[PDB]
Amino acid sequence: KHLPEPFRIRVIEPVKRTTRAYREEAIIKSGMNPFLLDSEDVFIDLLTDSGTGAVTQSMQAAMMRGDEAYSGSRSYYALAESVKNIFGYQYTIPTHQGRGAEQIYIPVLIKKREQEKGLDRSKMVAFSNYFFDTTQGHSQINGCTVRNVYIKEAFDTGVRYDFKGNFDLEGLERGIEEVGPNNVPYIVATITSNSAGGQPVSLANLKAMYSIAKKYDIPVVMDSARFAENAYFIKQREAEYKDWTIEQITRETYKYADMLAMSAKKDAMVPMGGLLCMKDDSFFDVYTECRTLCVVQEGFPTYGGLEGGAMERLAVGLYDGMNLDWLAYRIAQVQYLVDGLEEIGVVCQQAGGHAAFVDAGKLLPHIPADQFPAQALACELYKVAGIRAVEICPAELLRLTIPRATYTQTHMDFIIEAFKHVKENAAN
Amino acid sequence: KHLPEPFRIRVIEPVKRTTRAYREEAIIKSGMNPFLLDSEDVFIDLLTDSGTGAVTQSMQAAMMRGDEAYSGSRSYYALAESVKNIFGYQYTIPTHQGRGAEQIYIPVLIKKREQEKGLDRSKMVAFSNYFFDTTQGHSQINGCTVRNVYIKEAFDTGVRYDFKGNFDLEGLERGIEEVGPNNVPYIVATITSNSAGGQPVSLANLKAMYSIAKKYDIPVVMDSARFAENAYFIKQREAEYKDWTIEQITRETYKYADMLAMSAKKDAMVPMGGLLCMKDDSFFDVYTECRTLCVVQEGFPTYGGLEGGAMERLAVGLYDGMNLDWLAYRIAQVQYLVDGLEEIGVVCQQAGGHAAFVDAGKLLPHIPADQFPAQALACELYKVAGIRAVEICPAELLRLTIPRATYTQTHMDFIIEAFKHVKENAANIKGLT
Amino acid sequence: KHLPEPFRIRVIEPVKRTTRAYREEAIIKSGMNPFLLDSEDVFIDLLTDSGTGAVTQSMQAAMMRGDEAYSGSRSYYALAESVKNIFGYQYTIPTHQGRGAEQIYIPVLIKKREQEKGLDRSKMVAFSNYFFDTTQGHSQINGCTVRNVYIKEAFDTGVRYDFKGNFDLEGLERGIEEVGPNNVPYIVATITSNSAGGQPVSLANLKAMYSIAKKYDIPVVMDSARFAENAYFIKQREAEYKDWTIEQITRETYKYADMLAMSAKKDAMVPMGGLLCMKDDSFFDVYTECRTLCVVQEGFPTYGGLEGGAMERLAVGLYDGMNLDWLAYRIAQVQYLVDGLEEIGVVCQQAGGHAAFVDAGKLLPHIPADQFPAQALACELYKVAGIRAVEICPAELLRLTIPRATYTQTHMDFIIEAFKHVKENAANIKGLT
Amino acid sequence: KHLPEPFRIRVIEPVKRTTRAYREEAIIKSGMNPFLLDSEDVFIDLLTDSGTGAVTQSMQAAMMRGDEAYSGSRSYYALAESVKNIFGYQYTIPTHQGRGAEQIYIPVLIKKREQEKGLDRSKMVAFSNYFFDTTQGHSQINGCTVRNVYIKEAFDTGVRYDFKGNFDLEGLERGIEEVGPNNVPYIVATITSNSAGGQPVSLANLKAMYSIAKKYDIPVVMDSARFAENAYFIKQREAEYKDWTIEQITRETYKYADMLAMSAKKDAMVPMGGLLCMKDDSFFDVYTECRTLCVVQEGFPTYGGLEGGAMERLAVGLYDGMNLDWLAYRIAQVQYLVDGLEEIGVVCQQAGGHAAFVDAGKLLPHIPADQFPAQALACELYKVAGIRAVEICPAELLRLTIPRATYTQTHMDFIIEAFKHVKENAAN
Repeated sequence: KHLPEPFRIRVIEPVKRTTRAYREEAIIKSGMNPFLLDSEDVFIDLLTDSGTGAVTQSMQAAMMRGDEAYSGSRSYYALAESVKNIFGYQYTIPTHQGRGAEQIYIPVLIKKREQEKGLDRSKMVAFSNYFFDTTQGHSQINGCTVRNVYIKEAFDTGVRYDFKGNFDLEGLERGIEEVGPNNVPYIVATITSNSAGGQPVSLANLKAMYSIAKKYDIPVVMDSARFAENAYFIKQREAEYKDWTIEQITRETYKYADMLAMSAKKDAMVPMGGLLCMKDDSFFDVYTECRTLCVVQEGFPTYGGLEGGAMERLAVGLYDGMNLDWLAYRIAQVQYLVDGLEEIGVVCQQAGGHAAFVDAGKLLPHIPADQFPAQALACELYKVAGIRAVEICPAELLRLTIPRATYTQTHMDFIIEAFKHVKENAAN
Repeated sequence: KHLPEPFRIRVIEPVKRTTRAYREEAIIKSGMNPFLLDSEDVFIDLLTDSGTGAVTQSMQAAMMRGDEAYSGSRSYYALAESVKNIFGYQYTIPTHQGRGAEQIYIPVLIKKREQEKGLDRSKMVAFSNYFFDTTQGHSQINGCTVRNVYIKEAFDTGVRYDFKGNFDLEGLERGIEEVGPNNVPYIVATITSNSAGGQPVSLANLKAMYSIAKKYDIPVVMDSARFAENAYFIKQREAEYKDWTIEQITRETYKYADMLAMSAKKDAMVPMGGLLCMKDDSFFDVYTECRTLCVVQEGFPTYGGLEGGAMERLAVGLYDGMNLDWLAYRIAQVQYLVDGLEEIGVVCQQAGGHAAFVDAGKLLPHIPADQFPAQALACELYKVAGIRAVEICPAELLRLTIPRATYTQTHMDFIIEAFKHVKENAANIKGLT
Repeated sequence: KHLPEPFRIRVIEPVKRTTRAYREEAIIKSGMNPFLLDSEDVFIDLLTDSGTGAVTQSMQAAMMRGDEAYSGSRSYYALAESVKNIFGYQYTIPTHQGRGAEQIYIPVLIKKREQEKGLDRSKMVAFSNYFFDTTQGHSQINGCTVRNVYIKEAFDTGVRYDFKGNFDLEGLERGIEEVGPNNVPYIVATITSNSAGGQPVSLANLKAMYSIAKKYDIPVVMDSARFAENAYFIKQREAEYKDWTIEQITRETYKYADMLAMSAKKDAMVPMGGLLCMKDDSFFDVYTECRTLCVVQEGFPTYGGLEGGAMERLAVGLYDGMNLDWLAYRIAQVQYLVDGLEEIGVVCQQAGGHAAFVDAGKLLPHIPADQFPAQALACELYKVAGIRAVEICPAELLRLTIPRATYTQTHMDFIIEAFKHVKENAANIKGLT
Repeated sequence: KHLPEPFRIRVIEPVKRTTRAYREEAIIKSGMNPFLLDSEDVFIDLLTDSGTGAVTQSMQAAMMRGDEAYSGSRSYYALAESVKNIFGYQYTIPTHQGRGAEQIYIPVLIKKREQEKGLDRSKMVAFSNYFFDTTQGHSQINGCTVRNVYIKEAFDTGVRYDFKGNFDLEGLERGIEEVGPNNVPYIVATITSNSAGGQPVSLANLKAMYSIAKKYDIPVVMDSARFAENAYFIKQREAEYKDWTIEQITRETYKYADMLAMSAKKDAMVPMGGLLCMKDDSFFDVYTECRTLCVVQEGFPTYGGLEGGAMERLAVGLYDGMNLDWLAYRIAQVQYLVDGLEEIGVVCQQAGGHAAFVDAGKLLPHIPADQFPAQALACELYKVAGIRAVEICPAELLRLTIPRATYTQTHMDFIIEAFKHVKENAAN
């Protein structure tokens, strides 16, 4: 059951269709890699949910009230105030997006422990329930090795579990020790756990993760692109919070980190925006230090690469993103897609918040090892219906990512029928 | 089969849900007349497709570039130019909406036949394939009787037919002769035919109509609210035009009127806007005359009650409304609604462009006819799913009118499921007195 | 002294320049009537402050959140609520603009006194401190004579006076008695007094007027286009109110009418919008009656010809229009214009809220009166600087009406410099016949 | 003479005023540094013209037509096409702003010459007519020393000259040699020369600069924040181009660089945006390489940190920014401010494109050496009128920077009267 949209549609961007002849030539042209296809050659564009979604009327309003002031803008304060009421975090630095909160927090947090505890850079390891590609990429650019301490269940697309994104507690505790605490610059808590497919992390797990971090005085950065979807799964699956509001769960949730880095272009539903925030005074020093570096990289920490409107809009998106009907609707669409695909013998991970991971390796096991299974299917899937999706042994899963409030159930049915044509011609 | 939207969604307005308890109070409080329910209390609002539907990004962008000049705005010129390229019509008066062009043309065209052909005001009768409520209303306010000359097939929710909107040609020809051609102030060609349930009028019919009117020198006005939908139907059903484009079909169509009066709030997709345009120099007089009256009623005829951005927006709206993928999708969503309802045994009219019309008389057969049954169905549909629909003897059909690019196949299902529950319960359903 | 704008500028519309040669052709081609010049050909457009002026960011943002529901929109409710908090008025009908509330209230209030007090339609006369063109026009279309009861000072561009807008109180009292109180359908309290050049009407005057009307049970309608400007003048000039806020002055003011009809296109700063509101339950009847007529003329009385975003926008417009820094700046820019012109020897009326009125009769003294001299001045001002101004015997004053937050002290200077060149050349200036 | 605005005003952001009492407490609070004052405490905000200006109706329209597509957006192409027609440059990479085109071009250009010609990083020097603070800052972060080869006239606020931003040709030629060509990773041509006050660079100078760069095969990056104002001065002051249109002059101008880096938040009048573009195939390799690094830092090179709308808007701002009446108006306002200030004995640099540099050192020569002359005056200037301006021996000039189409002549007169009060109480 696809829930009815708890909204009226208001502004649409028209899309043209393409001949089968035409997409063949597009797919060679951007040579066997959907990633480099032209937007206009794509009907249903599932490359990513990042910044590709609808906004609300209020968000659109918000864009028209920007204070474009270089230092100390009222729009900066409007944004910082949303962060205060939602996460209860006293310190806000806007950034243009995630890719860029990371470029700041990471060198600061390494320098910090370096000064205060003799972190040895050649020996430093950071931890996460699972590092996102950018978070990882940037950790390594700063010379920091990373380890994922996820739970045995997480990538096993064959079995179901309520919070597959959780931290392996034994593993994190032992990692920290084998490495030494002085050389762990930070732990990142990814909610939802993006890389296992948007698999959520429960409150009980976050609390216990934070007890360990506390015991060794390791900063905890909450990677919050999909903070709202995570809350919804907690409301839906964790017995103790069944009656909590999403806001209430967010506030409890964020007690178990020291700071947050967020690409706003996901759950907070903005075409553009990011946040790097600190909870309290204990981190004022880090906040000061991240301000300096934000200057160099984004621009003055009162806009941090955002125009006025963007800050006004984000200040509103953080609310609209947490709407209960909204989440229930968004999450069920994904769930409906996945259900739809399981029902025709296309094996998928457990449905997460924002995307449907098809185990491409299983759909075409005759298409061999080192011939990139998903890529091949993704190419075919584009060839048949004008559907763009990408994939980037753990698991090679093709990744149907759903922009928020963008496509309808008819589109979901459309992805389904296409897959049925692919599967039913997969002997190639 | 519901076609997939040919559009990414871009802006959404959130809607909150209500509880049966609350809706029981709302409908009492808004005296058993869905019409007077508040927006907030309504989940799916099927009251009207007038001004209730999505705009495209280009339209929204157009609202940002209005020339607010009080006389001779470029935006007015932008609007006039679309009318020329689309309908081939030389003369243009923006008005705030349909209700408002009608207020102008009606008195002017009655005055004209008074002076020119000696019209008897107290004998006068205007003709149409079927007059819309506001067109009737206004015709009547200026003292003019109205007569609908539809074909027997039109309101018959039993048989199907390619163009139920057509003018009953003999009937029109006869009425004109029976009444006196001098006392016929005008003919209104309503396209699509609203009241029949959005049924099309074919080109061939419009040619034959126009000929009758030319034979008597009767101005013909094209009521143009749903011109795009009509063209689409002409292209789907009229053999002669299968390979034409919606634009070319629209150009060809307007050869068979003398002027157009348009609620731009329907097919042109705008929250506000209307038009009053004349075709060529033969009607320069009426145009001048209509300008004078517009000043009085709407404002200087170079904005006619519209802000700059609205003229800009309509200038774009006229184009996007004609999009082939767009119309095919729109018309198809409505068809899907009708098919879903017929399939659960709810007898509808033949699916038109914009709305499913439900024979409330049939779904609820024991409800005495004089206890307005469609009203009762309406109230019931609200109590059950928070869907607003309204009815206002050819019939009393409850009218499910779909706003454009607003609701999804999921909402359609919802509306169907609700009717399935309403049908399952007809025996406890409440007449209304 | 021109105060500095209390605002950063945010969006600009570029304007191209023209050459004397080109303007010589434009004004011929648009038959020596600046009125019919195209927007594009005009550098400074001083035709009207109606709908031609800047909006604030909040207003523009408001346009993005319209509830396009056809009945009971939240935006309608947002609008009604501002009217309650601002004017203290319980009943609200959006209309597309002033022209459009007038069309409603006039017939309703004539019908009322016909039935209730036995009004003679062919004897009836409406009164005002001074009736605006469209108010006159409409009053007259429904068969009602109009009489202006201004004080001798009003049009006298010689002496100054704090409130030239005032009702000639004896005159009103007498006219009512002279005509029969039964045949007085209504009194219109126009604030500020447009035709006098935007001159204020004081609270004390409005109290004394309202008393006369209460003595005869005559509905009083507040013509409210420039209510904000009036309040500002009351605060600057009326001793009693120096320490009041514009809002409190507005609340106090509206105690002395029964209903308001407003072109929101002026002080409320919106490109489009109007209002028709009644004060309390004593006028519930008229309100109901006005609703019915609005359906017919503007549309269902819950949008009354306005899109959702317009209701949202006006809901905000009413507030921002009352800003103290805003008004002081606005009123001061006009004053600066007047002072610049008097200083180069161009005799103006006393500076009102929105416009400088230039005594074209005096600047050009040998131009025979019957060769419309203000027109000729207008045409001349266009030939010389590409400034559009218009005139439409108490006078023939050319009317330089300044759109809000649109032009700068630099444009004011420009307008002055042009008049300095026009005065320098009066002997070769062309009468017009 | 202040030219009349060649525009009607359309949307205004209201501003409140403040008591003298109140600004005293604001100025201590953000302790003796206007830079950190709250936007709402500022009436006339001249901290910078960067992203603080009006937009046109068409730009605002443009924001409503974004294609928010992650890869290959039609808005990306719309933007790249403006760059093509205006500068004639085949390669476009959007970036969120200037600060960030620099973070890319610089390491790429150093690596390039390092591979191809044995640049020695410990010996590398880059050149410019004058390096902007960010361009410099980022050159140094990558270990690159910088030298300015400006002409003797440039900072001498006492004398006037038609193109004070020009490259010292002898100096650049000799620098290159003393350093060795293999260790000059790039030359940056700043138009206008921001740091000498917006002093323009003539076409003849750019042509001859480029002949030298050619002779030694050194990449030339045109730092183009104020490309349009520069064109206008060329049209106004260089005999040979009196009759050229601004577009025509821009096209000629850009023949004398290999690539461009631009903060769009200045002449192109966008609240947000940047460009890193390459002229032709000879630089395709650099373009490819800058794409990669843009991924890491801004996001995919098809948006590069910009939302759809931003790209649409920039694609339009690059035109609207070059409008002839617009420039003549903007430049004369500055000129009018400056004139106004010279006329009351406040000594200023020659008026540039975008800002008025007051020689603070001269206005208060009793306020000593190491007590930051401008800071002190800027504090006072804020204390008196609610005017924010900042200053960051060469020259210590307080820097009144005018946002585009934001303030009116009455505001200019207002800055003037304030300065008259400051000057006339400067014995403190």
